[PDB]
Amino acid sequence: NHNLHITEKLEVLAKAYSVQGDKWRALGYAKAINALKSFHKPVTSYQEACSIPGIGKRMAEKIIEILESGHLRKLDHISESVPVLELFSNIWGAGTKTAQMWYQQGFRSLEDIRSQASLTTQQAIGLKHYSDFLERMPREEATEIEQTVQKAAQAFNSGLLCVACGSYRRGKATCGDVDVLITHPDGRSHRGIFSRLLDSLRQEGFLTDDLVKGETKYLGVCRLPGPGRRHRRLDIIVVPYSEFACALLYFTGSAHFNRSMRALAKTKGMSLSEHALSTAVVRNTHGCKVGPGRVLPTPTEKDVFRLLGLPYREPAERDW
DNA sequence: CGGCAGTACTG
DNA sequence: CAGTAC
DNA sequence: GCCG
Ligand SMILES: Cc1cn([C@H]2C[C@H](O)[C@@H](COP(=O)(O)OP(=O)(O)OP(=O)(O)O)O2)c(=O)[nH]c1=O
Ligand SMILES: [Ca+2]
Ligand code: NA
Ligand code: NA
Ligand code: NA
Ligand code: NA
Ligand code: NA
Repeated sequence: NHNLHITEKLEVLAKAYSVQGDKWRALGYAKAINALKSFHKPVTSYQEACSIPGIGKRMAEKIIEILESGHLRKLDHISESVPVLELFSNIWGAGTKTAQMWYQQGFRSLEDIRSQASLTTQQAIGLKHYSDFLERMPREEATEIEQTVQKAAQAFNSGLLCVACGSYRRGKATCGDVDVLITHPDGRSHRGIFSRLLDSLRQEGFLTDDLVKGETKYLGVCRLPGPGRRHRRLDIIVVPYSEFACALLYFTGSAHFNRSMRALAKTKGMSLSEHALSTAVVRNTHGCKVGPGRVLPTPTEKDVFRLLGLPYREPAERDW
């Protein structure tokens, strides 16, 4: 990217808006930052600024102020609460509303939180792993965590397929957590083995805490055995085989890629989720689904793209 | 003006 | 439900 | 914040 001196300043404002709960404004900044991250050359004109998709007059004004001043004045009037709100919302299970409430209650540090705040069960796990959950692991370690889950699941049924998704499948060198998708061509055997799997991984000491436990979705905390190991976030989802392609696509991301793809499906009277790509979806004037539509067969990720009129993108090309 | 992805846990 | 999360 |  040849616009670092601009995007670096925009990232600051976008994070401020995010921690402060202004999610749609933050969203607009994010997209503009990506667009600026993509454009081939340094932006030099307000007209060249408005020329990019995701950059309006408001954002070009800011970009222009940067090129002529080397500075964005609004960065000087970011509230003093923002660093504290960021600190608090980096606790897993605390978001903007909880951080803002803690702030209004007078809390300013994690010592304040530890000693005086009311914490949910999730937020107490998040706090005790605060530093660890802010770390990314090398992908080599994501592979060891995936193999640990896979070998535990395959002990129950050899026919279980286990695939690490998210940034791991997109080829990144580091991973924020591990996303393991499980299915079975059986169409049936995926049922039941999920709860038994978690008990097996608990019994050996691999799983150290549970955050979310659904019937096909688990979010938790694991740590490989031996010295020099940190606690790592682990997500596991178990899906029927008929949903594998859409679950793989969802679980692989990126998040912004999924949202773009789902928005595109909406323009075409379709709807894409981790369960299925559906056609003939009826919506009202507020974009809210009013009728379900029909599931389209998607045996492979390529079918989803094809049915959406798009060229296939391999995982590494799905960061946005 | 008004949507901005679609879904799933928690309590 | 609101909040938080993937 | 942007865009239809
Ligand atoms: C956070 C998030 C994730 N997802 C999907 C796509 C993500 O790849 C997948 C796993 O969630 P993450 O683990 O948060 O995604 P990631 O692995 O891509 O993160 P990073 O690039 O920083 O390493 O869940 C959504 O569809 N929407 C979201 O808001
Ligand atoms: Ca991940
Ligand atoms: Na534009
Ligand atoms: Na958080
Ligand atoms: Na006090
Ligand atoms: Na994850
Ligand atoms: Na809750």
